[PDB]
Amino acid sequence: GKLSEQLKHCNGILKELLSKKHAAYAWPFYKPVDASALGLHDYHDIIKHPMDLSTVKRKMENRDYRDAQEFAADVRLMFSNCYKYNPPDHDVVAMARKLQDVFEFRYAKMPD
Ligand SMILES: CCNC(=O)c1cc(-c2cn(C)nn2)nc([C@@H](C)c2ccccc2)c1
Repeated sequence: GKLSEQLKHCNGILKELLSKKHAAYAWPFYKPVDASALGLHDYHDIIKHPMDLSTVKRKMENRDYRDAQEFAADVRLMFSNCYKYNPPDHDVVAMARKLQDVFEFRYAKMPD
């Protein structure tokens, strides 16, 4: 039941990250980065493993994640992609930092 319990905590975090409470800074992470639409023609040369909250949601719904660690690896991959691609002074990086702070502090309260 630990794995079930821990994955329910993960699902709770995911719902929070997608909630109106965090929408002001979470919105760039809702859907896959559309590189063409944003004119980011080097995005897929720099980012080899794209990740976003809609993909995390699909994987949770599909029971793709077997444990909390696998879930956290995708959420952190999403933030890492943002920190790798973008100049550190871009607004999206500040938004990533703020959403990661929400993630890390609640992920840390994982039930044992
Ligand atoms: C190298 C310069 N970067 C961009 O032009 C850029 C990158 C991203 C982005 C999204 N993710 C998940 N990673 N990167 N998003 C925007 C847009 C949507 C935007 C504009 C204003 C504030 C917040 C985001 C612009």
